[PDB]
Amino acid sequence: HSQSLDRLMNPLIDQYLYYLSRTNTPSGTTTQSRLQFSQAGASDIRDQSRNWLPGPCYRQQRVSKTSADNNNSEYSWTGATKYHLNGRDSLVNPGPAMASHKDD
Amino acid sequence: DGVGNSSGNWHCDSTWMGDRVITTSTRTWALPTYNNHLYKQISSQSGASNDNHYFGYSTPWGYFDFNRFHCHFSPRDWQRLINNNWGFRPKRLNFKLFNIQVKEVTQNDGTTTIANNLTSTVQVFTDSEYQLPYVLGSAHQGCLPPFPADVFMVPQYGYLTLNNGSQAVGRSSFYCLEYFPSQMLRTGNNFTFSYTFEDVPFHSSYAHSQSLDRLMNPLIDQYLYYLSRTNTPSGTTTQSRLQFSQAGASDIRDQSRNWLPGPCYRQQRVSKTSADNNNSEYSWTGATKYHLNGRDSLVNPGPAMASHKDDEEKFFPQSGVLIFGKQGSEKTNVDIEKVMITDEEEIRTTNPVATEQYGSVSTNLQRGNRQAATADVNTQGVLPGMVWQDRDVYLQGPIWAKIPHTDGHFHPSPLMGGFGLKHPPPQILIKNTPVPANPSTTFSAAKFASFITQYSTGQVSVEIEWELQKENSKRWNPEIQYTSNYNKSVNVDFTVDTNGVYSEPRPIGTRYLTRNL
Amino acid sequence: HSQSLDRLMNPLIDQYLYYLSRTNTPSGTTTQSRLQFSQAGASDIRDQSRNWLPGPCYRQQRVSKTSADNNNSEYSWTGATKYHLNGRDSLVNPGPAMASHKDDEEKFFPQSGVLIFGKQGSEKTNVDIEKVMITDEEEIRTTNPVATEQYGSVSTNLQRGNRQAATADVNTQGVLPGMVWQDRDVYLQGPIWAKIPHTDGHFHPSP
Amino acid sequence: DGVGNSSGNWHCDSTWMGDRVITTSTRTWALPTYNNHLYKQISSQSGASNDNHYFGYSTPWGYFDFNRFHCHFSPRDWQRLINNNWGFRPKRLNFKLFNIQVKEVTQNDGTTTIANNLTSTVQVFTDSEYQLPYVLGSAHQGCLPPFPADVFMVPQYGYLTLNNGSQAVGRSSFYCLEYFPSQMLRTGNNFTFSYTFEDVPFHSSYA
Amino acid sequence: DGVGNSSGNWHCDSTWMGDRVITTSTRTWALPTYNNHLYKQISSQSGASNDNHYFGYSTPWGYFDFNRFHCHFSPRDWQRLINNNWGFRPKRLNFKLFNIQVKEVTQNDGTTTIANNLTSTVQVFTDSEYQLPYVLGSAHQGCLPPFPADVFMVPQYGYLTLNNGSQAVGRSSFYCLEYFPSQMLRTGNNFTFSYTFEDVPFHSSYA
Repeated sequence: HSQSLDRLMNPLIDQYLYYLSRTNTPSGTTTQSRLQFSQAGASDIRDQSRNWLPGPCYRQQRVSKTSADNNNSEYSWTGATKYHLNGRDSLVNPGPAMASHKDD
Repeated sequence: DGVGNSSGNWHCDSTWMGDRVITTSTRTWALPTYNNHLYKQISSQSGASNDNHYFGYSTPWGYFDFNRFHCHFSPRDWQRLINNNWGFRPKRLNFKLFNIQVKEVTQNDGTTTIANNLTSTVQVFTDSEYQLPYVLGSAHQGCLPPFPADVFMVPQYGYLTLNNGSQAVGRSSFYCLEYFPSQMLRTGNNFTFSYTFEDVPFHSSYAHSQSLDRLMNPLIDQYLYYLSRTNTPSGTTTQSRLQFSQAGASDIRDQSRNWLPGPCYRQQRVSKTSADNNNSEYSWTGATKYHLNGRDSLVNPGPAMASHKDDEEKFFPQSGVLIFGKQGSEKTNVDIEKVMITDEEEIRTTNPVATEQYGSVSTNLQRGNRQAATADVNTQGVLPGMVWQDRDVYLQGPIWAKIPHTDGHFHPSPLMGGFGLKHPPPQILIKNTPVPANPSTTFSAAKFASFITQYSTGQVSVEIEWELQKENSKRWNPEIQYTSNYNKSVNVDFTVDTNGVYSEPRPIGTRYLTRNL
Repeated sequence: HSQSLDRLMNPLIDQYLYYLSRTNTPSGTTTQSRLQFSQAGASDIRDQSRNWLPGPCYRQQRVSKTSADNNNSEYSWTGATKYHLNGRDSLVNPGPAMASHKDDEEKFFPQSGVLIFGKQGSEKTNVDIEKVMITDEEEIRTTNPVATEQYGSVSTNLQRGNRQAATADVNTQGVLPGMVWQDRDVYLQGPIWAKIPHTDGHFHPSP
Repeated sequence: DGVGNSSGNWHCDSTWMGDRVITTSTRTWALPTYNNHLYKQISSQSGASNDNHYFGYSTPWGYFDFNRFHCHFSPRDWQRLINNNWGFRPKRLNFKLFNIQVKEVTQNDGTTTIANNLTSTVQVFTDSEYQLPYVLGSAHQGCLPPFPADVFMVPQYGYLTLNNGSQAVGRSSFYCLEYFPSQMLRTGNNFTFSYTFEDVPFHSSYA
Repeated sequence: DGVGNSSGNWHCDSTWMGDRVITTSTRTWALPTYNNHLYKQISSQSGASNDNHYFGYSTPWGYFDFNRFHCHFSPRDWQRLINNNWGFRPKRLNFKLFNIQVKEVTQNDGTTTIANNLTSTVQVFTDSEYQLPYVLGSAHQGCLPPFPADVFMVPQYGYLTLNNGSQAVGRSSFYCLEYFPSQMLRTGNNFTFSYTFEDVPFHSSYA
């Protein structure tokens, strides 16, 4: 995909929907709670209204290819992601389709 | 197709003829020159959050959008829709552009002069094969106005692409829009296309008169047992004896049931009364958010959950509700009086409340010395046996959204409400053809940077046919319906004021009739 | 099912895929971290690559038929698995179709994850376990989780050279792609049908 | 239907052919922009009598009215009508709009300049199903002139609604007139409709 | 063929349908007056190298050239061409000129004013019998731009002839281009011709 799920809109146009942008306001020096609302554009891009949300997960432990970043312990079964079926534990391998890492 | 000959008429009507309603609109538009005829790489600034980095392109092209229900329905036509129908969906649309006038505008040192330019064209195409990025269905400004006498400005088309911060990726696609076949229109020429909506379900425009837990006969017991007691007072030692009971109307909370409520994803709870809210900055730290490629995006509005429970109407969630602005509301940091917070209280029957847990599950295995401990479920996926309602649609909310072309999707209803369409109504892109100024009398291989300043105007018609779903209730008592109040006021609702400014006072949802589960 | 979901392969042939089998190696006496990979056969059978994973769960408290193993407290509502709808709590009964117990452990029904039928001439309130007929979902141990145990475990942090890998067990698990499961058994004195509620959305409308 | 082509001729005549008379008129009109294209809530001022309180709306729309007898009869044609007939009534009418010229007017700091705008339209519809408030028949100014050489100004359309003083009632109806189908007319285009009067009695034109 | 009527549409596309690809481009051009409508003898200056002496003529005529591969192929269409084909060659072309606007420009002492001139023509011919000197195929600037949104300027036509230094030879041919039949085009008129490429070999697009 040449587009990510969160970046699926026109950056140039705002939305007509509001989101709760602030919770408190500095009324002098007491900082009372006043709910404030904003429309989201390209500047506040992380908090727009969206129609969809990402697929399911089932968290895995993270292992490095560089051997110095890995933890010096036996975690290949104790730190393993596993399911429990009729009283025995089976390694989830490879499991549901998730991304192996993020950017950079 | 001449200069002094009209190329189309004003069609702005709504006809109800049974199981169908056709809604026709007509608006006047104005299209300026965007980017001074240039394509420009746009991105976020270098000093910005990682969540807010973007990369994309702005085009000289404008686009027509009519993805709001007030673009096609008047408030009286919306009231006919919602008090008489258990459901509705779109069937087909018809689009027209006509009476196009390209005005040339000359700034000569004191006074703007505007003249006609009869031999100038306007390029129009539709992206009917879905090979441009689809920016519609993202709740943007610049649609057709709610009121037919208003003239609107055509918004500039732009798309985002892949980014690594504010930079580009090798998989980032650039799209030239003059690489499509477009129809060139002078005055006298017109544009028209038709579109057939795919088989979409009816939008459920009813509430439920029964909740999911109250779906049985109160008068008859069940033949099934449940574990009702764990210990018995055998003298004074209170030994453990498992005891079982049949559940009736007295023990109504613990009956055997076939179904269970739809999925949740908990939101923080915010009060409309400002004194009940917490005095801290929690609008991003206390926010419900998802994590995608290392950046956090606000879940807004998310999966369709109830905004509050009974007798507790002053609590919307935080970002689990469409928040519409009132007329004349500025874009940043407005108080709650300037906005119209919607409500999902009709789906309390099948959906969980957005600010509460799903339920509780056990976390250990109890023994003679270990006790039973339960943890509450704040995020609940999809189980077999779940039934739920989608988000309500509003008169100023979106109509459709494009389903993203992916390998997998579960229940492709748009989370902002509306009709999920694999093939939505196509993008209608529009652009003034560049008319250059006088070139130099010697040849220059450089491209033209000097153009005659001009804009276009004209009329636009959208005619959507909607399929209705009539109600067949055998309900005795009268139903809740959307009504106007008869109490006098300085201004009639959904009406211009003394300055000619049209305003919509409240969001009108579509769920007023009832239906049994 | 005569096969369980984890035992769905040829024991005689290895897989061509690797899995992370070891994390550290004894390089002398310092025990440095070196990631090591193996192919899984019948000897390391718990950690093969699999195409599917078990159906959804929603954990129940575990109750014994033998009255001496149960906890001496009132947990029939406080330790109960329940959902919360319009501000009131309703008992999840029997809920999604899960196995009532695992192997060699038949004296444990869950708590309210099982249809409990009454014997003939049983009064309606507060009867002992001899007056009722507790059913059993032991045939769906092949694809469904046990109702009284966790689904599995997922990581909760990102381990580093000084942070270790910690896992939290999954007690409530929704629906993932790749799930397969069986529905609840029907009984001679159980219901035949139910009406699906007229709503906008429903997933897998089995009662 | 072109720029330099007339879309209608001057018909201003009266023909007496027995038990019928057909009266044809033609006038030149001028339509300005009303309310600067706005709908405006109008009402009485707060300091006013209770008899004089009103509530309504002004529209950008103009309206044509010909509800005066001098619009159709000359004084010599009226004299033929009244000295020879015991009664008269209308039977049918025919309406036309034609030779429409949209003039653009520019105020540049010293002098009004007026130019043609050839590609500009004018929206015309008839409310033939009587679902707008009917403001004709209230003896208002702005009809066709008695004399055919006079140029008249098209009056602004406005209606009153229910009021409680100068305020509004919940039953007050607002009418958008761009919510009707209208015919858009450039230069070259024309408008026409016909109408048949219902069976009305003869007006008793005798003593 | 009128003033307010388009004489052609924007075709800028590429269709791949087997052993053929059709590449269509559309550009906007601007043609000024060249030499102030004059034919001029041009030559090298008298102080110049012998290698650099030339003799020829400049014309008032502009010329259209599309003898660059980016005039017809986008970079994505060029990438489809080169990673999938051992060879390619042209078969036929189709040329169009349309939507022609002759703007009159008046310098009055402070400000350039530009107006339409509706009754003014533009002379277009093709030299399809190869009896003018062929200046294309010499890698000159002024072709169609690589990018479809760019507006280009039509280059001035000129040819060289025989010289003896900066002077002329008796065999030097002068060519008047108003001695050809040309098509005169106002606004509303358009120009079109077709051409069939001769049997040329495939360009070897392999290593």
